[PDB]
Amino acid sequence: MAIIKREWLEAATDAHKKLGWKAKGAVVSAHDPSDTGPDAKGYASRHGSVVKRIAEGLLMDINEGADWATSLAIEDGADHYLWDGDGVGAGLRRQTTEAFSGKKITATMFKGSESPFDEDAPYQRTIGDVFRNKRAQFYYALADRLYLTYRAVVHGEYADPDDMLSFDKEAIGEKMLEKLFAELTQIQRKFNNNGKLELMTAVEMKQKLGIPSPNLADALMMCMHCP
Ligand SMILES: [Ca+2]
Repeated sequence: MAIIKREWLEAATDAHKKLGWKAKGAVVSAHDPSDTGPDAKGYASRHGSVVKRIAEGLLMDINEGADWATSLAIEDGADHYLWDGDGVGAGLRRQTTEAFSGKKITATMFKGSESPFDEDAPYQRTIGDVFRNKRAQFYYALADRLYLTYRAVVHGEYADPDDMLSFDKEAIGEKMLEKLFAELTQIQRKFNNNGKLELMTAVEMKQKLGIPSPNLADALMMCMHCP
């Protein structure tokens, strides 16, 4: 039921160096504020198709976490910032916009439970027929990028860099990259009574499988959406 193969993540590591292309596009950052539990907060940032930062936020309350992540977004030169607003982050817009005062950085609340972005467009049968919600939509955007990258790196099959995803291992750091990978391979499909793609929530993953909230993975997933 897992949607991402570890082998794709290994292939995607420094894929831009292996295949000889460079980061191009906007810088997109996202923050997962976790919940009211012990689990670490998450932050991810990419420049176009190259991921450059994966960070954990420890021993922070909700507001400290938002200060931490918005400051990272500024440090990373983000053009766009998103954060998970489905839970405890629902009230963070004011603080987030304050943090970005006087800077050209957009702030977008991401709610994974919403119907998919652009749900009436054809799937490439509509996007809304295929994905239950934005959480599924953008995790599969991530999975699709990773698979194309795997096929390019390992099977020599051409793909547009814009449709791939590379992890800049030197920029990210081995330890955090490994933490991210360990979470990504745990993201799982759940049964859906309308035949749509749907993923387990963190709460469900905790209950069935006893694994902590994958907040690095979720942060990376959210930065797949560029406002
Ligand atoms: Ca989340």
